[PDB]
Amino acid sequence: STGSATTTPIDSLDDAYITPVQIGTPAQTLNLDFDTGSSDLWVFSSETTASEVDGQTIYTPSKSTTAKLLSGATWSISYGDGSSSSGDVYTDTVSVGGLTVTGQAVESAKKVSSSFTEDSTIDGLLGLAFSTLNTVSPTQQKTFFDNAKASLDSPVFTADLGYHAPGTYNFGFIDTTAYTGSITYTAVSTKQGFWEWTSTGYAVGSGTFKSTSIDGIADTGTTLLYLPATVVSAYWAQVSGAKSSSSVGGYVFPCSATLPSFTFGVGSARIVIPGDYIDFGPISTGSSSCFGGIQSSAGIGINIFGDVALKAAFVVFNGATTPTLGFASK
Ligand SMILES: OCc1cnc(N2CCOCC2)s1
Ligand code: NA
Repeated sequence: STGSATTTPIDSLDDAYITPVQIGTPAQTLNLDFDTGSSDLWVFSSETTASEVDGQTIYTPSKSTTAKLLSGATWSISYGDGSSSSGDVYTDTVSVGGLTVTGQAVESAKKVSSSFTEDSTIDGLLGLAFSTLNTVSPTQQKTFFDNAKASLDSPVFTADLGYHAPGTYNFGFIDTTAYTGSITYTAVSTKQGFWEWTSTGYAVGSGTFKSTSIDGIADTGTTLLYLPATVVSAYWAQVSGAKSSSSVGGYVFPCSATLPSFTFGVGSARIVIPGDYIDFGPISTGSSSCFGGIQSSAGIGINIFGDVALKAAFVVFNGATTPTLGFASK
């Protein structure tokens, strides 16, 4: 089997991407944030505290002929941005872009934090990190990918995120028309449950490439690129007037600037992030200070190759017995 689904930016900044997902019978279509940095499939639901729902589409298990309560199971998750959600669990049929899984754990939110309520465009998350991170208790559950894997033509999924444009998530096959050149594969550590890999270095603009190992995670659920403070300082020093702002909470730059590109290494290959991709626009409406898309990881404990980096590439998440990541230009 295979599936293929279009993923669409939620706003003009590419703050996140939503992908329609069919849940239940008859289908209930919810727009979920596919997150390679977490391992829970959770949704706004008929159980979510009513004052915490503001425009989201909800899953109603009582209207699905295939829903079953997963009796006694609960879940509770906290993300790197301080957001959280929790609830109970149903099993149901879940379809992504034609690929169907029966018996998928669908985590129904009873509570969500303010950042979820305030984002009317995201109806929940679909986690694509390793199932060791799944929060369901007392019986940990599998991700959609882990449940689909044995049925897939090839045990892979690919992320092809757009810059200010739709892109694609594919399951079970690698679309050789979707990238240029060849795919460079690199080793993955699953020790922390993430798609954790080591970049071979970086360059700023037209500058020399610096060979240095940078261990980080491929995380479709994080907007920005978070790297060590040394690397980030070296980038923003090439932008006149850029500075780290403790009042704003990261690097800002004059909106009049033209940003340099940023290159990261994948083995002997190079992925170039255009300067445009690193513009996250005014800090507040009408401001002439703009927010940078490359920020320090120093106050996180891990480097994160979020959407800023991933959308410059065609990315293969290879879930074979020995997992690997692949990157190609596009
Ligand atoms: O505001 C505290 C700062 C820390 N690092 C800064 N930058 C300035 C621009 O060139 C790179 C480094 S400003
Ligand atoms: Na922000």
